Amino acid sequence: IPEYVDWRQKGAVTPVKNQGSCGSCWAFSAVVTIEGIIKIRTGNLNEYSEQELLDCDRRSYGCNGGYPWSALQLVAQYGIHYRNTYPYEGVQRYCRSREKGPYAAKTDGVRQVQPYNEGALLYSIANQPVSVVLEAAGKDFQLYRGGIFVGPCGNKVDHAVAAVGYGPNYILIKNSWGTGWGENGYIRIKRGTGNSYGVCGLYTSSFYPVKN
Ligand SMILES: *[C@@H](C(=O)O)[C@H](O)C(=O)N[C@@H](CC(C)C)C(=O)NCCC(C)C
Repeated sequence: IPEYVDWRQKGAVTPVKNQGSCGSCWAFSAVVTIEGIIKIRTGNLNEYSEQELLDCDRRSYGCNGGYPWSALQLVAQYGIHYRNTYPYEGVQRYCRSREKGPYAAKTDGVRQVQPYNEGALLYSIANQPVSVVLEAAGKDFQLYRGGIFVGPCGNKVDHAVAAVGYGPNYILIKNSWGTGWGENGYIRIKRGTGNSYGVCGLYTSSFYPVKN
């Protein structure tokens, strides 16, 4: 795999979003990976619906958190609408998939990256954007304004984000706290520090859609 991977350069990443005060990061994270894999496999870059996963993923808890795995599993089971057809409201509402017409995209499953393994994460990212979790509760992370982020931060993962690239000393993360945070909405987190958890537990739980 290359030394640098940036899915934004390859046209596989939609504008950065802001999840607002709703703990829908899991769905935002899941949606980045879906948009990515559809671009890679179809050539088309579309925005897909976070709101639809928020409303319809019944393993998750809407605005009270949830699981990027289960959201990815839903899109492999049912599919996902375009964001335009099922726009984000920042509140969980009743599930409207059926009422919005045929799904706009569908994947063929969900694979987990072997956890606590930097290489395996990097091999996934080299193939497509990946959903990852990390510890975001620290002020250093909340107050991040640029540069390769090295912490301080523990490994108590509580936030779902999407890894859309990497380089020799970092993994490139797309956050869902709007453009006004980090590096135009992104963070570069240090890698290759020998911590099996990864900086901010970045190697805790990583998933990605499968599309044939
Ligand atoms: C994340 C956010 O920053 O909006 C949101 O709070 C969330 O879904 N967090 C989850 C992280 C795991 C996927 C690692 C989470 O805590 N999920 C568990 C669901 C309940 C909160 C128990």
